[PDB]
Amino acid sequence: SQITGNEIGTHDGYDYEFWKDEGGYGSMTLNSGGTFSAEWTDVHNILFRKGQKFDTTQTHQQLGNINIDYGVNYQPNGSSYLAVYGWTTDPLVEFYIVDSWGTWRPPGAESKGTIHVDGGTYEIYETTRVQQPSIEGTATFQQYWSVRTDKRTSGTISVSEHFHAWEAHGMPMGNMYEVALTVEGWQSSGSADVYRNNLTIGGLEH
Repeated sequence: SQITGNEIGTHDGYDYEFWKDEGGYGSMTLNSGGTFSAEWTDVHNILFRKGQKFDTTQTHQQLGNINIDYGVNYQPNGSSYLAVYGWTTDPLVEFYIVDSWGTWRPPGAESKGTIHVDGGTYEIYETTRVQQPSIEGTATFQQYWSVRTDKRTSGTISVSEHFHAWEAHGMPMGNMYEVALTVEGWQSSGSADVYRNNLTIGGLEH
């Protein structure tokens, strides 16, 4: 139990964040590179993540091919997501590429289509967030989703391929603000040991 309250910073080359709203408790331990362990108990909403933040001057095409090689001993007890999460600006977009989840597969919307990638099948969704918190304050923005049809807890997530498919399905993306492997908990308890999380751009460390 190293971090037990809202905190944002950098650790061993990765931008990390612990975030929760009121209720229950959570613990995050930062390990080498993109790795970390997380534990949560009776929370309303909690997010643990490690990844990379950007200056917001480049589209994902300008950055290059973004990949995350990961592995998580994922043990949620209730609702939870294992996903690559992040944001773009201009337009402001919050996004999730979900590989596993707890008791509920997100996001409750009508699928806009599929994406075959990294040996799996993902369904694409888009939802609107009205006057909700964001990296730019209270705002109304779109939330994009790629959600695997079956659960997976290791492998490579070809992030750029999801981004290209969202744009091809008419869901535009702004300049990149953040991309990070994330474990989210909702009205639940759980544990997740992210023992591998290697984020590369064009094959190189950011």
